[PDB]
Amino acid sequence: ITGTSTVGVGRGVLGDQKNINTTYSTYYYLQDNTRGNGIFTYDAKYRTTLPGSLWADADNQFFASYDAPAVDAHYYAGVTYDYYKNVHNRLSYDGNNAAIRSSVHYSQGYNNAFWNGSQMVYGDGDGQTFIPLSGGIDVVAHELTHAVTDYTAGLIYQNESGAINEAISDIFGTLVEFYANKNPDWEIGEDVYTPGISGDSLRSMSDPAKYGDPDHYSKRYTGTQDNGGVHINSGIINKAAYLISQGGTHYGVSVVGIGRDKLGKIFYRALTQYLTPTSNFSQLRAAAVQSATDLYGSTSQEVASVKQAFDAVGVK
Ligand SMILES: CC(C)C[C@H](NP(=O)(O)CNC(=O)OCc1ccccc1)C(=O)N[C@H](C(=O)O)C(C)(C)C
Ligand SMILES: [Ca+2]
Ligand SMILES: [Ca+2]
Ligand SMILES: [Ca+2]
Ligand SMILES: [Ca+2]
Ligand SMILES: [Zn+2]
Repeated sequence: ITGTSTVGVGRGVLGDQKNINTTYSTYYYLQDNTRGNGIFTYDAKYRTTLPGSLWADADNQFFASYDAPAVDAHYYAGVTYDYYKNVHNRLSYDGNNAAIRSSVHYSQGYNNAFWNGSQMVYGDGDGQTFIPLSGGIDVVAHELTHAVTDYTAGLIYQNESGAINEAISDIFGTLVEFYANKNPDWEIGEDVYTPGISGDSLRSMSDPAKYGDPDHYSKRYTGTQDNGGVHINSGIINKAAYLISQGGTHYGVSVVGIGRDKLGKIFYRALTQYLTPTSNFSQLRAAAVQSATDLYGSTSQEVASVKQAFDAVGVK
């Protein structure tokens, strides 16, 4: 909408106070004009029609329980925008400052979040499996990264390309979480998963097997569930990424870590310059090696470590 840029204040899903960029025109809307062509947050009102209504508030204060998922969807979209712009010189998901749209309060007791081809969508959770999913910065960044992937490599959402797609979203979800630097880790969704159980998460990049996901190509899933295991086989690539960044010895193969920033540069370049819609794991290895070669040189430690990491997870 047309209006003037304002700054509201509210509380997120975890009870933390934050400022948010709003727009005033009769109401205060969750419309942040400070980033690209805007970040817009909508109320789906427990229904499934999208996007719903642009979030309107009378007083620019967002402290109601009902407000919390909107505050976080809006704020964490801003953090994710900032990560891509400041770290990778990418302007929004399409590289041309496309408006970023999110809807919260999607459906009833909805234990998921997704990119629907055009916007981000967040359930509230059922209160047991999940609390409102926009409370997780890694979740918000995971979702926006699906848009980045779709506009770039275009990895088809099934089988190995789909597992790469998923891992890309977990990798950048995590790198955004580290960028914001509040309780960062290499787990996925820990801030919103199972409020009654401490110390768990949906997936682990550092040890995928802790939640039953494969950490080696010989353990890949080849059945039909989950689009051919896109959230399962992502563990193989997540583990490779974790090893590239942090190092370790895995099934007897030692990897020299090169740190998060270089992991991000290598994978961002692979995603945007080398991967294609049908890339498989072997082709991802080749894309990562080439990306590291471009950035650091063929004789570099960075190239050597990429090779070691893919060796460790059984991908040649
Ligand atoms: C980070 C996490 C909190 C949320 C994450 N959602 P997504 O974006 O990968 C789900 N997207 C999806 O299924 O794409 C289908 C589609 C395709 C095209 C248009 C619209 C929809 C996830 O990991 N979900 C898991 C699962 O769905 O298996 C879950 C529930 C954690 C077990
Ligand atoms: Ca209010
Ligand atoms: Ca965390
Ligand atoms: Ca995390
Ligand atoms: Ca938990
Ligand atoms: Zn995903």
